Amino acid sequence: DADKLPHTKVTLVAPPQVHPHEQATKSGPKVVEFTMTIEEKKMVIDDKGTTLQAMTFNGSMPGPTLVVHEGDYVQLTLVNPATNAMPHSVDFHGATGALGGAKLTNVNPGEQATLRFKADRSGTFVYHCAPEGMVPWHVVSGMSGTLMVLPRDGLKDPQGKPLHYDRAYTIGEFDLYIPKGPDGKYKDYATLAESYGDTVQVMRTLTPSHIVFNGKVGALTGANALTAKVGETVLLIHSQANRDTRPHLIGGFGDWVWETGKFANPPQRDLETWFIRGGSAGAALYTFKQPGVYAYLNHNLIEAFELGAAGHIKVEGKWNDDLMKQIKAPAPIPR
Amino acid sequence: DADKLPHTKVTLVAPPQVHPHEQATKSGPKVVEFTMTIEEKKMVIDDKGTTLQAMTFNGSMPGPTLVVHEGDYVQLTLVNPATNAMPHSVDFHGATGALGGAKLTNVNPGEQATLRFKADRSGTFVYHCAPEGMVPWHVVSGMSGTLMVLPRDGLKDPQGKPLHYDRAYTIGEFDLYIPKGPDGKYKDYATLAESYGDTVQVMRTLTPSHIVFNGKVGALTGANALTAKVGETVLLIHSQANRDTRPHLIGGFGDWVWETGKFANPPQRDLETWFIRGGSAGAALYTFKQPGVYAYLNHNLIEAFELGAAGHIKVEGKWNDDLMKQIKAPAPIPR
Amino acid sequence: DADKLPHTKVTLVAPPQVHPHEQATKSGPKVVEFTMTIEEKKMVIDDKGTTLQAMTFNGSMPGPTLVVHEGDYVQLTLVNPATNAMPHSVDFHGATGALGGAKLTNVNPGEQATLRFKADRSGTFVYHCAPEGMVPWHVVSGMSGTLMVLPRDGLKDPQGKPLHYDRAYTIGEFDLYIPKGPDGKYKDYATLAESYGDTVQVMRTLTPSHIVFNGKVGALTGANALTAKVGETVLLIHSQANRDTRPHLIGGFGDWVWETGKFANPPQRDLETWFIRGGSAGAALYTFKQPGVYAYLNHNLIEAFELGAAGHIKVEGKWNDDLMKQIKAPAPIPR
Ligand SMILES: [Cu+2]
Ligand SMILES: [Cu+2]
Ligand SMILES: [Cu+2]
Ligand SMILES: [Zn+2]
Ligand SMILES: [Zn+2]
Ligand SMILES: [Zn+2]
Ligand SMILES: [Zn+2]
Ligand SMILES: [Zn+2]
Ligand SMILES: [Zn+2]
Ligand SMILES: [Zn+2]
Ligand SMILES: [Zn+2]
Ligand SMILES: [Zn+2]
Repeated sequence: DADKLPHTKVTLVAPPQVHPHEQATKSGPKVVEFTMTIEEKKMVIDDKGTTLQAMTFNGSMPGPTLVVHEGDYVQLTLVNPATNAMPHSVDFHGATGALGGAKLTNVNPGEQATLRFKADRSGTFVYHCAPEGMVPWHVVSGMSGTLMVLPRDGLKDPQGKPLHYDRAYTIGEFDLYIPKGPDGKYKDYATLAESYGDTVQVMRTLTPSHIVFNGKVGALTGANALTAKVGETVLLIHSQANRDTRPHLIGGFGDWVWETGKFANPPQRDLETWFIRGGSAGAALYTFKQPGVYAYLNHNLIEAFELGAAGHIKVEGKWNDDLMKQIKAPAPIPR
Repeated sequence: DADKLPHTKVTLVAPPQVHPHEQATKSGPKVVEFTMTIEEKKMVIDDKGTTLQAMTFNGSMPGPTLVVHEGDYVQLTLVNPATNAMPHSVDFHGATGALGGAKLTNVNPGEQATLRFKADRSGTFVYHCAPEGMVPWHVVSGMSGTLMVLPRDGLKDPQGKPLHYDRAYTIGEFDLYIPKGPDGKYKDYATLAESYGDTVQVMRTLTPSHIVFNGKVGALTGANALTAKVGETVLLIHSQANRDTRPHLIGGFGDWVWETGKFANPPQRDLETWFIRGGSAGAALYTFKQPGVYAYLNHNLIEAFELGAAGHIKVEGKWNDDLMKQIKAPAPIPR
Repeated sequence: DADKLPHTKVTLVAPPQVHPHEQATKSGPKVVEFTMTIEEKKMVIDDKGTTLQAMTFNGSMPGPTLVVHEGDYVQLTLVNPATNAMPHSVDFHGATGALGGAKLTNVNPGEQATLRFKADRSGTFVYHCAPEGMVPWHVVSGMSGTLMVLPRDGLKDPQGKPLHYDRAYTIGEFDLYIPKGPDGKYKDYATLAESYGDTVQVMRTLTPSHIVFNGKVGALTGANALTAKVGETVLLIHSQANRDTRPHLIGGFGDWVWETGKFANPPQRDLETWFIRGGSAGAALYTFKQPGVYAYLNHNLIEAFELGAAGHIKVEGKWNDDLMKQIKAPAPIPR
């Protein structure tokens, strides 16, 4: 079947954007070809210069989001340049068999491999590195992203009515485990290998030092805030490959949410806060009705405000007093 | 639209009670007016005299539950008396825009403000303080409660059949972060400000010292147990503004549960244990069939029994041997 | 009603197997009689000889799975031999009243008791020990298992179509709290009582030392891997009596999942990772389509790989290249 289908090649884009794609499509199934190149690198993850000996797909945390339609085949070329130190692989939660592909994509530095799998189920699915004996370290060091498999006729509400988004953003949340020295300051390592032993000790405490969206505290704030306008519906894809999170839009809602991320199930409506299980990706739609700067955050507020799991969305448009009005501004208590 | 509606004024009551209200109603939309007054105070939170430098809406943890119907407007006057030290605000998860209202309700000591918003979605929603730069501290120190927005035609099961409750109770669960001194004993602070730095250090460990319902270990036990009778349906509203919890009724069930708390979604039935995401409120209905003293608790049993996240419900009525019978009482093993 | 029904006696089997039973049945309700005998024992829980002063139903962690049909009565004889040191009891989450039965099954060493209850709701339900004042310790030391109450007409999908399994396995996941000495090595205790105080201190940190399936690191690996074949549908019952978990089948899916474990609710389809709330049991069906050795694990990968929460399923059959194909094996990057 796959050998008789047309092929297409998709160029990936850096998070938090998602590569252009159709939602409902008249196209039949295709072999959709992607390539990713692993990059190990030291990254600065907070405002006080703390560094992570990181590992990435395509130079970014998260890796890029791959979008296909249900019934397509994903054909990924995974490249591990000779400038990297470690072996890598890929486990697609959207794929059937061979440990998600990991058994077939074991690439040492200087190697590449090509895997094909049928994307037979709709949803947002995590992909991550999974090299034998080193899985949690590679994942928490940054090697995860999302595969979104759209239903061929687009998204649907619980009664089967059409849903859509006008803009998509992808948020990868990363629980980091940065070791400290005897002085209480975070350790800086010269090489990736030297970070291993100390990092495993922090991991085993189950207590992250930092929890960041898209690779660093404040990654999605200031000039790098997400953007939208009143009337626009945004899709927020949220992946967490290792630890639970509870997304929330301050002053908004999840109008329609697939917290388990699987589009053949009916979504829930009107959520204040939703739940992404560690090892999954979920998806929320929201149509903005008020302008302003929103926060999109993990609603364990310590994780958000102290540890880093928060971003901003700057929304243009006209304020609606029907929805919310300041009746009396802060003023002295009448006596 | 809102400017042409009638106004009503509601008098709030202290948890765990909820102010009188209708479920299904023939009334049209109203502007429903509430007032809350912030009180900072030192509170004793356990049986060994540990104290929390607390911050409250209306003197209680949680704050009172506010009940309206879908399509009503909530009009809250938030008062911050000059006897308090800190600025405060309110973020309603049920409200659209301006960071849930927080941008419009920033009150220094000696000030008050009035906010109106349309309650356009049914469910139980958390409200909490959210002052710039101090959000997690205010929330974990006690500044949260629930807004319940009932569907105008009352609660419905998945097939659209009517559901009801005869009595409602509101439970706010609070993960507390009380610092210790070099002797291993909990610290007592003279003022709220002096507790800040040490508390933030405990918060960042993500490990609560205590987890309490309604402000203290044992708050909902003894003379202050919740009460019901065989045949009565109770609504248990459970809010957790910062951390996940897993409610459970020992010897009972969640007959119908909205764990994400949003009434336009179908509830689940027959739950043993349900899940309240940090930053949300959920709702369970149960119709008692046996008398006795039940426990209602967070089913991480360490959190419940060691840290404080448990209460009691004392139920009157007639024992049903069909449902459960002691066939043979404890007795020596036959030999 | 119960006094006029026929009785049946079921012989329990050791996890991960489940005793033979019917799914859809033409039988009417019965009194189904079971017996369990508590065994306290020291168990080796990891590969470096760490020991747990354990407490078990029937000598195993978890206890055996009990299977009945909705409307049956469960009649359990709980025996606490005089060779044990502690009092015990049983709390069935499937039972109504008397703290799940615990008030009626309080057995000192040398005693036994018989409890009957109506299994009026379908689902997988946790049962655990719950002795007054000692509940969390008994639970985390190993005293939990699953009662599965099948609908009398078998499992159903969201449209009411029949679902089935060909094989069932039961996985109990146990968060353990093993104390350490001043040398940093795990403590070995001569008796169960001597482990108590130190264990409670570890419990209160909320950080498990180990998290194991079925009593030990690697319990469900090697010769003790679960088994299946391509085309077979397996039911995976997963219980966690104290702490949340997030099951995942690497290279598979939860085809149909009741994550809250209650069969009268519609299942979700196509899950990558699902969520078992602490204090509950859930159920997933999967039909294997590829052969190979799968991992079934908690997808907090630190919990799985570092702490022990992972097992294997070895699947026989023919590889399907349509579903997944290695297009290009690992090879040097072309230059
Ligand atoms: Cu890797
Ligand atoms: Cu405040
Ligand atoms: Cu026991
Ligand atoms: Zn081809
Ligand atoms: Zn649109
Ligand atoms: Zn995975
Ligand atoms: Zn008016
Ligand atoms: Zn009633
Ligand atoms: Zn909030
Ligand atoms: Zn009989
Ligand atoms: Zn079959
Ligand atoms: Zn229980």
